[PDB]
Amino acid sequence: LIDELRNEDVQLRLNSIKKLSTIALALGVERTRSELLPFLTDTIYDEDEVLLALAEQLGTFTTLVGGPEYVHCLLPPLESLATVEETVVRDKAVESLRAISHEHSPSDLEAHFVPLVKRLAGGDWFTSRTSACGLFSVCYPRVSSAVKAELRQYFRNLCSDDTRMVRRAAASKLGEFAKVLELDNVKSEIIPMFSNLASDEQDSVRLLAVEACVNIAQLLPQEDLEALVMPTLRQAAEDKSWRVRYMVADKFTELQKAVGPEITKTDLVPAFQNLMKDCEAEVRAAASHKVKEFCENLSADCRENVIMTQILPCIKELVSDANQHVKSALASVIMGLSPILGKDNTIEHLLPLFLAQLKDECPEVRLNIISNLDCVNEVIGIRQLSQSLLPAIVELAEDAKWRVRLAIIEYMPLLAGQLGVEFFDEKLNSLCMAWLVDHVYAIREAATSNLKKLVEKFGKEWAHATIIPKVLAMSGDPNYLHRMTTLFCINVLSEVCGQDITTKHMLPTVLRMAGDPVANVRFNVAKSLQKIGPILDNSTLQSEVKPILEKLTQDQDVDVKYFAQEALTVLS
Repeated sequence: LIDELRNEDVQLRLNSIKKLSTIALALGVERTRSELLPFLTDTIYDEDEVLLALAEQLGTFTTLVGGPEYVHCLLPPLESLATVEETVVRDKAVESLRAISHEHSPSDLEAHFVPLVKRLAGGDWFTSRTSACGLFSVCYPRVSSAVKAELRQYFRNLCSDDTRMVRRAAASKLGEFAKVLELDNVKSEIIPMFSNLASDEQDSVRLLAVEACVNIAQLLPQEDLEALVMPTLRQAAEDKSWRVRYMVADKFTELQKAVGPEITKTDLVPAFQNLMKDCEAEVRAAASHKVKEFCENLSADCRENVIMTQILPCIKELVSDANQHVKSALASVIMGLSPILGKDNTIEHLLPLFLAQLKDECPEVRLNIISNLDCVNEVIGIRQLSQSLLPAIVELAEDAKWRVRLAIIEYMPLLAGQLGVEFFDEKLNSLCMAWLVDHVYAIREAATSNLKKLVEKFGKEWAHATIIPKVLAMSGDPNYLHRMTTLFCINVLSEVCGQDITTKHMLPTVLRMAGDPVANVRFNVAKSLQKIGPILDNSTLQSEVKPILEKLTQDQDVDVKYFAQEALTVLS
């Protein structure tokens, strides 16, 4: 057990440490801290696999050390693991340090845990003091006034580090640190440091001043925002670095909720427009993702106007955007605007945009319209809207690129369900049957599964009268791969079609195919009988199934007669 530690075998060290919690159960819970932990301090240099396991383990060791009275001796090993120069084992040690901090009595905090934070924050290498930034949150609420005071100046120092990595780290935890301060220490300490990081030299730092900007916004009262936050947020949305502007757009709906319904109108609306018009496509994409969600969260009164007057004219220009990734990003959500703008406005203003997007070159655009028809269906009739859907459904189905075809096959059962039960027959029946003759297996395999879904949505009488005829007819296809497809179809169809239709129509065509010249088909005839065997009555099996299966076992091909008698496994 102890020998599994100092192994050279990589797997044996994992099952030794990932099972470390039960060695402390066996070894004295008193002995654990006097023997075990000393060894787990200054011997551990291994794979970043086992080190991620150790940090993980020490997070729960809180009880097995003797409870809160002896937590402070889980610190030396975790202090070492917050030094290792890996950005996964480090912030896993920070995980476990944050966890067991709550287990420290306020006196024990000041005695051990603060001193740790202090040392890590004064570390020579940056790795140390980047881990330190995470520890101020869990520390600060419970310690003394003097220690609070010290902890604040220690954070101010991390915020103005020499290295960008640290003041990146400091800005990323600036939100959580302000949440635990006092209202007018936020005004005095945080705001300046928030302002200072927001206009940092490196855009890698300024980046994190946006989701930090959100936090500082939620803590303040509305009055203060215009004074303290807004100037900073404004300079950000207009940052020269496009990555910073991306973050403003990425965190937009949550910036909206933070500044409340008032500044949303005044400042955010003009800013959103400016984002939807950004020179970098990444940003326009990001902003487009937030349209239905941002329009949703406008104040119940001044919204229906602002959407129509401020949001809409931008959208129109985005629909013609010279970037597929934008066009499609918008297309994904654009339709959720209907259960907000009502019936009348959708037909006048939203509808021509759907039809424009529907006749769009990019497949993934007009694909996204299809994925979200239920949005519009419940307030607008999918009636004359349908006329424009066909030319798009066909082009998606007949597209040279195969990943495109797999995509519309996916949406097909749901798309028939919201269209015409009958409409399907005239217009779409052709298209689904054509996917069974396809050069890609992935398409045929999807297309067969597709019609077993379609039976669900139309019942067995429909299948009997629309599909099964055309399906079976394929038994007479010159190429054996289409014949083979017929058997595969018969498998998935037999289950949803009952007994009478499977016995009287489907089974006949299966049995005939047993004399197929292509060996490859004959065995799939046997293998096919297995799956349809049970859904027959015990007489038809003895009648016409048993004699054919026996014939196939006397076949010249090795693998034919294999699957053949292996079917008589469910016979005799």
